[PDB]
Amino acid sequence: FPNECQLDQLNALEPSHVLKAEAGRIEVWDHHAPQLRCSGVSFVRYIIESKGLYLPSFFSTAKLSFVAKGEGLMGRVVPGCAEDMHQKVEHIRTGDTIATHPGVAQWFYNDGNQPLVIVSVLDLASHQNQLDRNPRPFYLAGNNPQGQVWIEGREQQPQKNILNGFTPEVLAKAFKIDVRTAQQLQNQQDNRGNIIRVQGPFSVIRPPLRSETICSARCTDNLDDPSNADVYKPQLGYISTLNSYDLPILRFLRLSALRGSIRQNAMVLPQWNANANAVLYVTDGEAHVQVVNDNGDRVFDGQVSQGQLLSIPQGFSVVKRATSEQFRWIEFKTNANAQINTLAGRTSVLRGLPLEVISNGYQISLEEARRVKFNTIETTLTHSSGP
Amino acid sequence: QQFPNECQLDQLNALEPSHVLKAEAGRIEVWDHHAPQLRCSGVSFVRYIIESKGLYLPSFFSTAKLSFVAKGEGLMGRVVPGCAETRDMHQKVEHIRTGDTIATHPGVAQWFYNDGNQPLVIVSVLDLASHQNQLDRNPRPFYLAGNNPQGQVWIEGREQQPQKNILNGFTPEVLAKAFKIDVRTAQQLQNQQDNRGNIIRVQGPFSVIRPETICSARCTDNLDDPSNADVYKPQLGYISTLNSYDLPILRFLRLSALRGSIRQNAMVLPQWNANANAVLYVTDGEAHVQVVNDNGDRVFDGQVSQGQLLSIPQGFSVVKRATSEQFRWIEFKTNANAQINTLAGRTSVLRGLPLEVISNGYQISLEEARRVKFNTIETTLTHSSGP
Amino acid sequence: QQFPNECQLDQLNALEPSHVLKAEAGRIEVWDHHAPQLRCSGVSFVRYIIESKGLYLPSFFSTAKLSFVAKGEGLMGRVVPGCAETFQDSSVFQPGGFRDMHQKVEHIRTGDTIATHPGVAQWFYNDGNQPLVIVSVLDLASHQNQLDRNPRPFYLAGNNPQGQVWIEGREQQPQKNILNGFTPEVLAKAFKIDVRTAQQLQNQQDNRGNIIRVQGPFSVIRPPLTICSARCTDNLDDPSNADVYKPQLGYISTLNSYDLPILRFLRLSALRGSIRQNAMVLPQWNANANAVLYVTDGEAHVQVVNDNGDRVFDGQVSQGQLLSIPQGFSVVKRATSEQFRWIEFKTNANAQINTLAGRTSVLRGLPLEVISNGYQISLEEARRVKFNTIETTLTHSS
Repeated sequence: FPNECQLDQLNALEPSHVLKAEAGRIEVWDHHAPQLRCSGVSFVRYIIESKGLYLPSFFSTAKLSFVAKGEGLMGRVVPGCAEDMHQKVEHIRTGDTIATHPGVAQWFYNDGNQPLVIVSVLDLASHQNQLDRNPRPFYLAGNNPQGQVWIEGREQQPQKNILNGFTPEVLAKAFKIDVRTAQQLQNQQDNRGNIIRVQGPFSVIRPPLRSETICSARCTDNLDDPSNADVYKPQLGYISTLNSYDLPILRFLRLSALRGSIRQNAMVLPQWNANANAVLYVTDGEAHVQVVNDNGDRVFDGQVSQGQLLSIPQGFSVVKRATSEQFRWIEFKTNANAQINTLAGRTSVLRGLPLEVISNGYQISLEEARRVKFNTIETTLTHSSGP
Repeated sequence: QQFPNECQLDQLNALEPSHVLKAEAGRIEVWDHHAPQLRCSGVSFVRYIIESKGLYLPSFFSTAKLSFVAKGEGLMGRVVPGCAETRDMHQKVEHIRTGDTIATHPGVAQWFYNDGNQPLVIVSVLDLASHQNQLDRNPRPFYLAGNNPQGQVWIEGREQQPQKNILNGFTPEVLAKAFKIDVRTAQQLQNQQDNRGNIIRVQGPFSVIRPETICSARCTDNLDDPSNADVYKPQLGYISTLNSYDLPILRFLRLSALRGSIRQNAMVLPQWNANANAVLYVTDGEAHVQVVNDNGDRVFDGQVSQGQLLSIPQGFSVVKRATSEQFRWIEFKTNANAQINTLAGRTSVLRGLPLEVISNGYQISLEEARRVKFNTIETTLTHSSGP
Repeated sequence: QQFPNECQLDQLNALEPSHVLKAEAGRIEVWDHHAPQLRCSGVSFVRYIIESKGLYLPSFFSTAKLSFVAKGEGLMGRVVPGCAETFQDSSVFQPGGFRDMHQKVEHIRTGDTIATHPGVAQWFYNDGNQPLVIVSVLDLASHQNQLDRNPRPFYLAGNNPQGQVWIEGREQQPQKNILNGFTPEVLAKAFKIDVRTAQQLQNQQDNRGNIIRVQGPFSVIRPPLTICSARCTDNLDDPSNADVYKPQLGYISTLNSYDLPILRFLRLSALRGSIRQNAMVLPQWNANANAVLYVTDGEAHVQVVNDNGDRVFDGQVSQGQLLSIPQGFSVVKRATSEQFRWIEFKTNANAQINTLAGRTSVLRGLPLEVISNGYQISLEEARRVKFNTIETTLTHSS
């Protein structure tokens, strides 16, 4: 700072701190990484084991979640909505994107054996974050004996739940419970973490085997659904987006999402986000990508493989070529309506330039300019063979 | 302790003003916005004391302003950019009385006059961190007439210079050429070494009342009416609120307010704002309050009394409890429609939790889980006592 | 001073460029945004000075851009993400013959005011006789800049061997176009062209800079016969579209968002004015915007007063100089040369000016007894201060 975005290297990142819990593990990326600090965001991935519950929490930041693996239940709770009688539970499965306003509590539960992987971007720079430039979870139940290790200056003390901060008597008089039941909720010394294992069953919602001024608004949608893809060249792959126009609640989150499933040796044409920072998380497979900054320098050139995260701040241009049989990723963008501009193909900035600018710009023939401008016939996905 | 970890607060205190500007007919008492706790919120706070017949001379600010008449009565006038000009004719001049909450856009001149016999106390927040403030993380009052000898003692770079009105700024000649007046008269507009300050005694007659696209819609509203409040249990007290729905102009100011009046032992159930930083000011009486971290630490716990400010960042939880005969406060929130979330009661976040989440979460019985979820039937206010 | 007291300013100065990028056929003169005075306003400023036959090559920015053409005439090309191809180009001698499809190439003349979304690429050409001078504000503070407190050109073609000299720790590394950053091979696979040709695209070592001499037939328009097709250009030298037009004194014209709806997204606003010697623009401030003032013609004497009541500028300001005026600072300006002409760029889609003197004065809206008890003057003297000036914004003096 105040040059946070003068980036000379990008590296494909993995988590920095790992909260080990009883039934899975929260894994958090270091938002102090220059590249994340440039993005404005942190990243975290829940890994949830069988019979595991991610206990209710809420954040100071808009959140956008993508369930990368397995399936389960997610539970939302807001102010004023119509709340055994609880607010609505939901079946979540792989490909589902999930939007949360700041201050909204959410829990997740895994029923199966396949681990439930949920992957999330916390938007730190948004005005909606009226605190701080760290990810700040507020736990309603779990105790976190490791403490806030993702936030420096913590000095190695535990992070108890919200209820622990109150005296047990004021709790008692508030909930109308016994002072000893009050203390129970404080989960003092509780070793489990925030992903706890459920004893007995979880008759939360019955899966029927039968089959703003928007509190009714829907906050889930599936991205793996090619019916709704922005592009579908079945031989190459599909890319799918999530706009304000698909979930109105996003206009306010200022957040967006893209899903991509491509096949070995398919190339995503070189592009840049006109109005958003990206953060790209690989779901399945590996691709070879190059990234170019404002100085025309190559800030990244390498494989990006599953579980990894690459930051693509506004204006940086990327080019991706699948290496593995198939490659499936998800990009999170800091704009409720992210715009892409391609540098190649039939909708490229170059394509919209007059030939004569192209020849004089590159000091090349008029015919060569004609080639570079018209040859690549595809819009966003093309073939390619090599390394 | 400071940016960009501005909000890793580990203690709060009841805050009093740190600087008193002394004027002829009253004072202007201003809180320290360098205080970690107030910097975290992005607001400053200032209190006027206008003695009888005193006039707060016209200032405008760089920042949204949300004022509250804590006690007294008097007149007050705005001067919006060239509106309805209704032998003297001048813009609207309204009366104001305790309870009144006044909105001011950046750039709008405001003045106050105590036409009554008891002291006029206006108490008001400045939204520093808002994007409407295109200056500085600083209260920056621009004075139309008031000369102030103590100078900007609330900004760090001052160096003890005196702070003169705007007119003082131009050469008296140009001031003459512009208002089309005698240079003599011009110089007199500059109030050099007028020591009165900004709150002056008026002389003789004060017979004023005589003759985005909103020079019309309302900018004032009274919160001391228990019949237009949100919850009014006469047993306990009332809490009334000023939303953008109430005063549609707040949509722009990004500021809401909340007014509380509760009697002894009345308790305001543990709550947090999902989407607003708050500044609580005690107008009458004394309450005992607790506040909780995202670490689940008690960062406050103690008495907060008349004339004090307690800063409550977004996501911190707060239980209030009247200690005096009657306790009356005013909450200022950085959101044109703040959203409270309750940790206990019929609106609680725990209400909208499936019981098996509550039970497993805190490791308590199902009997215990059904109480913790249901016993408290009240929404916001409640008696300080349990089973 | 410095953040978060970036606006404790005690002295402002008429400013000029602080670095120059000299190109084959023109130069980019860029202002210093690290100047305390410019840092407060949260913007940078730049002037393209384009020679004849001179092409300024396609660049896109990470922030909003509001351009003004101060001197000259020429062509401009915008290119948005995924739009149809408007214009068409005759092919001179046709074999295999094809013409050219491409975005709309507009003509620009002095007074045109252009708007650019972050991510939009633009190039300028001087078909004209004299030098073409475009002047531009870049909105650094705006939420739309996802990057940094610096202006960041992204160059599609031009090489800049001087590098990013306007940013701090660049250490004299050259600045290549975007294409240079990809291996020639991937570029070839992407453009389905020969790897030897992909090398050429990277303009490695090209020392022309970003404004080049166009050799030959720049025949770019042959015969002319939710908002993707909104209006983004407009001419402020057109007095039929002015807020105030006193033809003895001069005019002030304005680009609110009520004129260019796309501005409500850019969070930017403009104000062009022409006044004649000794005309005065009554003391005003901006209620909700930071201003940046550029003189395009002549001289005027201005005073700027801050919130401490001090005079932070009091002097001459002439052609090519820029004066920063933060929200709340109050400004008076008297024309001094035969006629004074200037362009203000405000940091609000719709800017509210508040006058201290005249028919809309802030004082005009005060009760007499506040004016009289305030400055301690005569009730008669108050009647005067409040009413004597009947003009709103413009007036004559000496």
